[PDB]
Amino acid sequence: TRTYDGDGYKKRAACLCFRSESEEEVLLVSSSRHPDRWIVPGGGMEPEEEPSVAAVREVCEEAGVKGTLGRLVGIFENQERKHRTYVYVLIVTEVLEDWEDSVNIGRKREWFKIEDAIKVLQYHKPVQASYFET
Ligand SMILES: O=P(O)(O)O[C@@H]1[C@@H](OP(=O)(O)O)[C@@H](OP(=O)(O)O)[C@@H](OP(=O)(O)OP(=O)(O)O)[C@H](OP(=O)(O)O)[C@H]1OP(=O)(O)O
Ligand SMILES: [Cl-]
Ligand SMILES: [Cl-]
Ligand SMILES: [F-]
Ligand SMILES: [Mg+2]
Ligand SMILES: [Mg+2]
Ligand SMILES: [Mg+2]
Repeated sequence: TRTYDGDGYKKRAACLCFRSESEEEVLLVSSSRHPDRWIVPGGGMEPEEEPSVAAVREVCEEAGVKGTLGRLVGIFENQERKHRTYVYVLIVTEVLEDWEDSVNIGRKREWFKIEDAIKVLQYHKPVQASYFET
């Protein structure tokens, strides 16, 4: 069930999943519709779901990782697609081998240096590239 803010924007949550507290390498996942493209793992908030809870759940489902939830980086609008995403830091402490989206849709995951994550996100996901702006 998709949820919406009062202005009709779809409610989403995502994490920047870092390998360590140095926040130098981030985990991206493949697009479902276009597997040759990279995205930041995230998705729709459920009814009455706290954004931090949705972020952690979506990262588990799409990236198959768990870790220590850190700060809210910010709330990011995509005007073109009419969605609003809460973006958190997550420091990865558990990497699971057979996760929901790997089993169900063959979703891939890969570590990127921050500069390279920004580069691969720019063309199709410029708002996601902006999550790393600080
Ligand atoms: O079709 P796009 O390229 O506009 O993006 C797709 C994106 O596909 P992707 O970014 O993977 O190409 C999906 O993401 P996902 O299939 O990788 O999960 C994403 O879904 P979402 O991440 O908001 O939703 P859920 O993760 O499932 O909760 C949205 O799909 P949905 O809203 O039909 O569930 C999104 O569509 P819009 O909200 O219209 O932008
Ligand atoms: Cl790191
Ligand atoms: Cl986006
Ligand atoms: F999902
Ligand atoms: Mg999802
Ligand atoms: Mg998603
Ligand atoms: Mg979802």
